[PDB]
Amino acid sequence: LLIGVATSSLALHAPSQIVAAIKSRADQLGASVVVSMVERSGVEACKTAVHNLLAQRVSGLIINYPLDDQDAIAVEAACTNVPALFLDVSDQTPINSIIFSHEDGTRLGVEHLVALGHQQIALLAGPLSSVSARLRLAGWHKYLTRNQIQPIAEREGDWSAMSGFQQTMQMLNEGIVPTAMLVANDQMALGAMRAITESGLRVGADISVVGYDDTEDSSCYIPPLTTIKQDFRLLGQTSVDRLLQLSQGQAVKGNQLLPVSLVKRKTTLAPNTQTASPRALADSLMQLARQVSRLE
Amino acid sequence: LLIGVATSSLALHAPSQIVAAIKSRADQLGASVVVSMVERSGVEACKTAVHNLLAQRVSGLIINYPLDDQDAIAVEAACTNVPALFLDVSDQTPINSIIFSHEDGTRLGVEHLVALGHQQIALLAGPLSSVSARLRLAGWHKYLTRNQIQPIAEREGDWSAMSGFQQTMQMLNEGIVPTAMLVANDQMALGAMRAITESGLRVGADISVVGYDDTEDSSCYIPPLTTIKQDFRLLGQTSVDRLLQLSQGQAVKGNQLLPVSLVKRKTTLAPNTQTASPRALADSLMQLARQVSRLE
Amino acid sequence: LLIGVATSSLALHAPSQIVAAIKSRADQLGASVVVSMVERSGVEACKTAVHNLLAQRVSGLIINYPLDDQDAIAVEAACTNVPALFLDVSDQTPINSIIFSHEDGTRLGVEHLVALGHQQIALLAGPLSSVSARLRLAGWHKYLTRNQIQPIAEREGDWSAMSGFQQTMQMLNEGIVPTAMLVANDQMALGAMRAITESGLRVGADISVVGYDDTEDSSCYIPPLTTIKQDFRLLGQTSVDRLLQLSQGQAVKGNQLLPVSLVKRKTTLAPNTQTASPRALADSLMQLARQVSRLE
Amino acid sequence: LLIGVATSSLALHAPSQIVAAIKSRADQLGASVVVSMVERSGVEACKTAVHNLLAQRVSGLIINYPLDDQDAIAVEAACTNVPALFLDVSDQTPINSIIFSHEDGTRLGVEHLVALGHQQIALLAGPLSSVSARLRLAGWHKYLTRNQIQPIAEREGDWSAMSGFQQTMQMLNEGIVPTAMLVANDQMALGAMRAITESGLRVGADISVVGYDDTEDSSCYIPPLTTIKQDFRLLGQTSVDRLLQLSQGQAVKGNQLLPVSLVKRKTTLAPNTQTASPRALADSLMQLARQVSRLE
Repeated sequence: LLIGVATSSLALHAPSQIVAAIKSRADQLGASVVVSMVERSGVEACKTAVHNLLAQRVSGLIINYPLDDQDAIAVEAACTNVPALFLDVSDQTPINSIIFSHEDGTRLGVEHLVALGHQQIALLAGPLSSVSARLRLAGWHKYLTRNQIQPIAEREGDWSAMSGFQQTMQMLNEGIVPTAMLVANDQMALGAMRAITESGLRVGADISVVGYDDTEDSSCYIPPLTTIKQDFRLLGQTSVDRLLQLSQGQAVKGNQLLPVSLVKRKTTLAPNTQTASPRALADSLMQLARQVSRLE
Repeated sequence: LLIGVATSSLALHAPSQIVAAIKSRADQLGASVVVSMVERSGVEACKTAVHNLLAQRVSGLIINYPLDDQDAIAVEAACTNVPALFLDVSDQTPINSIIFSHEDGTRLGVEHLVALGHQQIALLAGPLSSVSARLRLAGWHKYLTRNQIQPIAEREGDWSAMSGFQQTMQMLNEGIVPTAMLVANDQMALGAMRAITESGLRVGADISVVGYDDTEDSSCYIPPLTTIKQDFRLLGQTSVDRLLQLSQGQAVKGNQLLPVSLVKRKTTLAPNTQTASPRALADSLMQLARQVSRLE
Repeated sequence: LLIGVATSSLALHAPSQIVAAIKSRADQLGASVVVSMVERSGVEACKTAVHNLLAQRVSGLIINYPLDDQDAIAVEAACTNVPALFLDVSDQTPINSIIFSHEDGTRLGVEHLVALGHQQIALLAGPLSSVSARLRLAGWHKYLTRNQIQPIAEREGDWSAMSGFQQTMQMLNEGIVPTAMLVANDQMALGAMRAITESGLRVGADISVVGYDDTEDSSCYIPPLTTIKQDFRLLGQTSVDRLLQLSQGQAVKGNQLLPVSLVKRKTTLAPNTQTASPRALADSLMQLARQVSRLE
Repeated sequence: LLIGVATSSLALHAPSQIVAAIKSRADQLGASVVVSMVERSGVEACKTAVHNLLAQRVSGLIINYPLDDQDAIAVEAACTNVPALFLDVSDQTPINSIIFSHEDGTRLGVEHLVALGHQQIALLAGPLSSVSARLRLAGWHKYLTRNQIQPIAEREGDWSAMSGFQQTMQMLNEGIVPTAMLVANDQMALGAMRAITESGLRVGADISVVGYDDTEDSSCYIPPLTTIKQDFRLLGQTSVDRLLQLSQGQAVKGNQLLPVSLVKRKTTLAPNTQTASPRALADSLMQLARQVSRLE
């Protein structure tokens, strides 16, 4: 029948790619997706959509929206019969979740830099208002502090490439210069790198970066991103499918975790490979001088 | 009070930003929004999404998906009375379509590079199976031949960054070196930029790149992107606004054309052949100075 | 005797200085001041401060707190029975208040920049949750639109020096380089100045700045800041006296505007930036180049 | 419940930041703060302030004011039945005190100037009526003389910037030119910086300056200041936290010494030409760049 989705209200790549995916599995099964957008931020925001969908004679809610444990439980209580699958909650909460692995995404990342030798790492998290955002953060710690490393810089962006740009800009001007950054999403990485680059730094060779999501543009960032990929095509499938087993089968309740993996691209290198430029920056000042004279 | 939206399934940036704008205005004017995603298969798929929208008892429709005139005429028909505003057809198409000036954006893109002094212009458009991606291509022509120049090479991506990277690497790896490329959208320009930088070509100073759209991430594209900005918020207000009025008859029929703008950033410079410029030489220095800060 | 003061518990200097002057004038009169502090919320945070206060059996109340018109009416009523004088509200309110003229402050700042020939002016607003900041920006405008000028920058800070830095820096990175900025307080002005300076620009010559408070430090900011002086001492004496007479039966009640002025210092100059930049730029780059390499 | 505070009615940066950090913690605990202000006077103004807080019927007392020998002891004596916790006396004080390490603070500052290679050190001490001002100067000396160094000159300011400025201008027009100055507070270090800059000297490269406190603004002073950070956020919490213990019943007595650090920023460097300075040079290339930029 009709599967309803509650999602962003902001055009973020990860939430969009998962919708595109849900809508994609629905086709191969002859099912109809009817999407509802959740008013910017909140609890009573998801509720209105869950009312809106249950209303549109749907048969299964895929809550593609961030809710802290109490809220999630407070929203599945709203979807009455219409079974629900929470795609963004904690894998500890009492609903039918289907979360991506944060113990591993964080471990795989925290682990890559370290084996490369990095000990001066910085953390760039998404709004801590977001559960997944938070969990991603706790993981960062758990593992850095379990590999004997306490982060030199810990910031909070809002998923945007520009808050990723801004945040690294401010961090490097506060004086903190990590050899590696652990970023909570792929767009703040576009930004952290625009930040890193326009400082004289070389992403990888000077300041490394590992994103999270491996969203579509990522392979094409102008130093392609080493990321923690979260297969949204597989997520969309796995979910449409478990959703149907809630109503049209036996709700084998609990939470399922999808795997995650490190996509080694071109933004991570061992620290202090170092080129800082001695008579070299002089060399350059000198080359622009003659151009500067050629000017006037 | 229920805008029904037929939107693409493709997870491209521009259309999701438009959806966020249409829904923001939903929230503001008291109305509701229900989305039905069109798989990329013409009106056949579009009109079915129209049926499902029309089945949830939507007040009116916003069909935001590329309809080929004659397809547009048909999607419309299947919106049985219910008012339909078209966000992606031809202004030259006899239906109710609000459309960004395909004539302005292509003039500004061309006019920008001619004034900088480029004569060797390469064109990279989206999939010719799109009126916007045909109306854009025709547009680069009117003004290239007008300002007396024919495109040295022209390719076709699919709106994604990978297609930009590849087409440009092909043109580039085929012997063709343009000084400025006029790219259809912003995601694809992300990739032009990468094919440019991986061939030892500095985007901007060697091969300038002009995008189109100005999708939220564009300003953090490392060399921030110069682009034809198309305001998607304005689409969110004019469409929702007009949809509600439309829905209540009021003879404001046919196409309405919207403003465009050149958001100039760091990807367009005077060609490989000038000097550098007081503009390009000031930037060169400040990154050198910034390195001199850390240097010693 | 006892005059209870309800104040901002965030340590911004301007309000510290008013509480200080109330302590100063209550001392002259043989009176005691008791400061209750307000959490960062709205009216219920100021209201409870009134109850914390009222309870101490105070005879008058001075609300040194940004109330949003209607909320001033609410606190005015919570702390009734006892005479209440509001110091950070709008002159439009049906309460006893003592505000500093915003029309002047905003004109004086907008006019000194104009007589000097500034055309590209930027605006640094305080958090618009503040009725004061909210009012400073309106005039920046009223006098700028009445002088043929439109701001080419409109940013908001939270009053700290660091938010002043981030916003001036963000704007210069966005590409906007105004000849003068009209800042809303001296702290953001310090940061704006620290921003302009680390960009290679000159406070005064390349970018003038006009703060707004004439806080104690302003005299010693690197380029001694030219500000709109708000005399918190005259404010502390008049507010105390007016409360002690309201304490009695002496009305003369409603809204009362204290004057304000423009303290010329060093940050203001004309945009007569000597455009000289002779072929001397090259030779001078040259020396800096040798200079750079000498220590490496 | 209620904690009364006897603070300085002079509006200084740090004392205002503690009173805030006291409010913050008092908040988290369900404690209600009432502030009384102390006009500078011996044990006198403080005894009457104590009385006002006793009249207000408070649970405990936090005395945040510069109390001398038997001043602290008399003010304690008048604090009948309410426990008094002092924030500004000495160690060698038989009262419940809690202040930052002056042995550590002055040691780190000094030995930071001695590791960079200076020997010509200046002192801009605070007003000698403050116990900590005189403790801070004791420490400048103790460690100055243990590193075989002896200050070339020393000054007394009154904690404001205008005084640092004058005390610093005075010594500079007296022939005494130090390679570094150790200053009692950042507000005082601000004017010393104005003083140095105006005498044609480059703060940091000519006269390194080390403040003490790290009040909010410092991170944004022109050359951002190197300071002995004193965390008022902990003084505020430990004070309120301990204050209630002493009256809860867990009699936790005597003085407690909170740790301190040095925040290295941009006002300290080594003194020299075979230094030629990296930030000095860098500030110059961006000034040059911002001069080439306007070459059109």
